[PDB]
Amino acid sequence: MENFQKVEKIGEGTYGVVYKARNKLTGEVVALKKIRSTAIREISLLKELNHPNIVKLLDVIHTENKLYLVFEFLHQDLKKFMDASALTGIPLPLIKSYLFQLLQGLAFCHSHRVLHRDLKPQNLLINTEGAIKLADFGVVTLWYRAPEILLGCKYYSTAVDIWSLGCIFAEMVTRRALFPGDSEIDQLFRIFRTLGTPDEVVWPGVTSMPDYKPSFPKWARQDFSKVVPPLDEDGRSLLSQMLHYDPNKRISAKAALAHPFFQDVTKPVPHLRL
Ligand SMILES: O=C(NC1CCNCC1)c1n[nH]cc1NC(=O)c1c(F)cccc1F
Repeated sequence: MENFQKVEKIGEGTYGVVYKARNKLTGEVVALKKIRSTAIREISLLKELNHPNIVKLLDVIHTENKLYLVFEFLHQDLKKFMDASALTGIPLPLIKSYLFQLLQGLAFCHSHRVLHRDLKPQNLLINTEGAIKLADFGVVTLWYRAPEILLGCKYYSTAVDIWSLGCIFAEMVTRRALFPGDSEIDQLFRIFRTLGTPDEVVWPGVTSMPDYKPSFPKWARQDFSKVVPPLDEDGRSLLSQMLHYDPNKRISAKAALAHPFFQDVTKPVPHLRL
């Protein structure tokens, strides 16, 4: 650890604190995450999970009851970029590029049986080159939580990452969070109010979930044309498939990459003021 000079705190978190730091020897600038035997083994599995859309884990330093994760440094995250593009909105071809890249990242993880589990704009990092990458592989924000997690499914699938990414896609488009819940039930009920209270028709097995209550109010569903205007039909079609209640019907990352929405995908560069 002494092998690094701290430059500035870049953020806190549930797990640990994140610093911008400099390798005292190499000069390399990195993000250094400080963590307050099976965790060590799953961490070391992460070191092999290399992809251009996954923040590169450079090193894992286990010392004196402290754990340091050394990551490649990126200058900006999607949360701040959204905030900064608020007045004008992220241009659609850039939204589409970011979505496509994240779908590639997810198709990679998922094929290796790795789930992210906690996707959110704050953990999506961006560079000047137009690249976007997944970070922080798993108050706590519930806004991107899939409904099967909220309903108490213990053994949820890669589908939960697709739900979170749908939520982020919608938010880039509208410049407002899709389901800004401030408690588990508020999060659940905000989802129901927009997508309709789920039942056995749309999600077989739903009424048998651990936290499902027959007393849930019964809201009718709303049309996507109301949800994410002025996203085109291809985009609204893809979003509706990323937000299917049933995790088994929800589109996979790999099938999403084939959706017609991406027929004209390109890689624009964002304008970033560092
Ligand atoms: O936070 C990072 N960069 C910020 C720099 C300041 N401008 C904003 C971007 C970062 N660069 N490389 C990895 C990073 N962060 C993480 O891996 C990370 C995270 F994104 C969220 C939680 C924990 C964590 F370790």
